[PDB]
Amino acid sequence: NEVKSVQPGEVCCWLCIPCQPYEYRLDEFTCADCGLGYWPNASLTGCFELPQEYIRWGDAW
Amino acid sequence: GGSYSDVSIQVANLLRLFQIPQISYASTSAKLSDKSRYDYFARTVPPDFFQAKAMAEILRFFNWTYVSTVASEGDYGETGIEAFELEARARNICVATSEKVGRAMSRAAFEGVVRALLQKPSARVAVLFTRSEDARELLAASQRLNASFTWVASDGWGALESVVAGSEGAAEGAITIELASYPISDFASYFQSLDPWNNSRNPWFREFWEQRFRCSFRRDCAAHSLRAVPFEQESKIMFVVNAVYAMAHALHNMHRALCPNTTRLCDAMRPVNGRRLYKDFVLNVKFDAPFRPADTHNEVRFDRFGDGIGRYNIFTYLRAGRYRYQKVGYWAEGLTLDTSLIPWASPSAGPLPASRCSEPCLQNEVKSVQPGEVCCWLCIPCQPYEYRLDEFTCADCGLGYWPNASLTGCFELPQEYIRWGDAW
Ligand SMILES: *[C@@H]1O[C@H](CO)[C@@H](O)[C@H](O)[C@H]1NC(C)=O
Ligand SMILES: N[C@@H](CCC(=O)O)C(=O)O
Repeated sequence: NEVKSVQPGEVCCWLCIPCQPYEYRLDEFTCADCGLGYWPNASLTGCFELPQEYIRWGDAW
Repeated sequence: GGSYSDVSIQVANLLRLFQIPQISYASTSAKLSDKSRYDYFARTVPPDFFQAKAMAEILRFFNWTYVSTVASEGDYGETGIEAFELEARARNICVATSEKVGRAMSRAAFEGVVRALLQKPSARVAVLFTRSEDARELLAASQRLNASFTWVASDGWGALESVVAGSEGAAEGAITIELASYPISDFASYFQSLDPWNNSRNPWFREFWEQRFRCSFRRDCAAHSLRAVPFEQESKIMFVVNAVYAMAHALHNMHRALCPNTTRLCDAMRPVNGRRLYKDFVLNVKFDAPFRPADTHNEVRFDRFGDGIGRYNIFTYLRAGRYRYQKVGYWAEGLTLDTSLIPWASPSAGPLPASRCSEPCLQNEVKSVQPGEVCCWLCIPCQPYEYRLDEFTCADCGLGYWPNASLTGCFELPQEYIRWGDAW
């Protein structure tokens, strides 16, 4: 879930930066956000549509 | 003898076996100062230990902290670049890339060296510590590929017109270093009177005449003369004369010590020994430098390592529409230079050329460097409720507090209530 931002002057060394919960990691160095109503896949490379929620009969309310 | 440091070192290794003294006039490598190995060598020029200081201080003056270096393979270039890298670290200057030039390099190799410099576009300043031919070829390669750098060169480039012939566009604006010297006036009238018909003792003069005036003795060579064309004296004429006079004075003092009653050679001096002349007489000479201008006080002498004194002049290359070299300052235990003479350093020309790894951080951001990185950094923004305490610290403003516009202080938030005028 983290992305790499390389420090200039040292290829080996890098900075790990965590991504927001709703963003997904498209490439090694950057992560993009899924669209509204979509949530990042467990791979953090895609988007799975969010289920539509409503009140149900079996709820305690 | 000895103009290139490599030649001087190779010759010195052989001469120490037979105890023959040697005085150089243009070799400035630092390796020759080790008297455990070269125990019969002296020179009238300073070592390259001070040229690195002068170059590094020139870079510091202009705030150029990311730089690339190019060196020539051999003793001179390698030792000079090592000294410069040591001196540069001391001043928080970092080297983006390092290149080397071999003894046999083709044009494609020079173009590859030029392309390798362009990989790091942040470092726009190239530091050359190289021989003259390598500098000429590198300038030609840069002209071919339409590349632009700011050159800082050592005395190998010096102030030769041959290096920048036909590559004026690429060489414009460069800064070079030369040994401090003056021109002697008898040599000008001596040289300008020479012609191949009377200067028969020099076997190499006719070839030079043909190359210079573009003629062939086999005829049309007698129309030309060296007086009609202008004469530009080379920089290190003074040092050759000084070396010859130093050797003459050493022999004169030795003769005065060993043959007191005669002016002709005596039997004691017949093989002129050789360990004695260097250990006693060569290193103890002191006299007025000949043919010097009357105001000056230059003297000829050697220190414990048989070296000279370190003073340098600094030049820039500019366009007047002819091109010319212009002196802008000097270095003798400290840099002095006039920025009015440099064109790109003048006001109304524009911003100064820049060479740095990282642009400064913003007002609200903080620098983050891996431990021990003095040149490069990363900007990390502070939290909205935190104020920049110093470079690497974002300090929490406090509860009920907001950071100041300066982001270096805190002010209390106004309270809220249900005012008499609300819709509620
Ligand atoms: C170099 O930077 C220092 C500090 O900002 C500044 O005082 C000086 O004027 C600068 N020199 C040049 C020539 O840019
Ligand atoms: N000092 C240079 C020689 C350059 C010159 O001849 O002026 C060297 O050690 O190679």
